[PDB]
Amino acid sequence: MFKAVLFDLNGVITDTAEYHFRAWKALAEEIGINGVDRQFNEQLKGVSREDSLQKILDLADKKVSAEEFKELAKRKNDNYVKMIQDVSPADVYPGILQLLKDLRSNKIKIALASASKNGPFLLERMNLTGYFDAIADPAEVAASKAAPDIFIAAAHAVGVAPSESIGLEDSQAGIQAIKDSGALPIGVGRPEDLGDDIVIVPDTSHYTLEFLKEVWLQKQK
Ligand SMILES: O=P(O)(O)OC[C@H]1O[C@](O)(COP(=O)(O)O)[C@@H](O)[C@@H]1O
Ligand SMILES: [Mg+2]
Ligand SMILES: [Mg+2]
Ligand SMILES: [Mg+2]
Repeated sequence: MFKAVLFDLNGVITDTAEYHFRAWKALAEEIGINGVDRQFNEQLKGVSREDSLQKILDLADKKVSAEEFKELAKRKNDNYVKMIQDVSPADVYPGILQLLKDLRSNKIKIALASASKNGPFLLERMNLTGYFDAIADPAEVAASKAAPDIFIAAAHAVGVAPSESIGLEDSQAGIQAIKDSGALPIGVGRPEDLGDDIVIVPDTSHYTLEFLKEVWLQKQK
């Protein structure tokens, strides 16, 4: 039996992609960069804050100092944070609160393995903090594309190996990260996106304890 579930945040617990998009678009427009549209935001799925900014600058072949780069990232984050101030418990994705309750009821550890430094704030806004035995801090581990480090950190923060854990993710890069950690991925979304040889559910209403248990047993030799 798995000992922990490692939760992604965006696309699993809730999704703030619309606010990330609007904050990036506002930053781009402020510096005279056109072309940050909704489809462009698709290109940022599984992409870090810094790598996202770099893609936007690349749109306009815009060159900046390392220091200016840091300031631009901070600017976007400030705007993003303003926008997520209105997140509430009503923004919790379907099935997620019940899953957290069922995991807690069965003494299965719950860890956050979000790439976002805004994870703790978002859990507080959703009244979910106390369900989480640990929050892995993305500032303290690798943020490169598909890096397993956040999932490894999340498992370790609740006293388990990734091999004893399930990881939930909405992005191709995050699924890859989970695989590389040694945890068992269960993706939410479309296979065309998430990849092959994993269990994929179409929406979070399918993330039930019963289903996670069935999948675990299917994937054990
Ligand atoms: O891994 P999650 O919870 O889906 O969060 C993904 C988000 O994390 C980031 O990589 C970093 O988020 P922050 O800018 O809030 O620190 C975003 O670019 C991305 O949209
Ligand atoms: Mg996500
Ligand atoms: Mg993630
Ligand atoms: Mg269904």
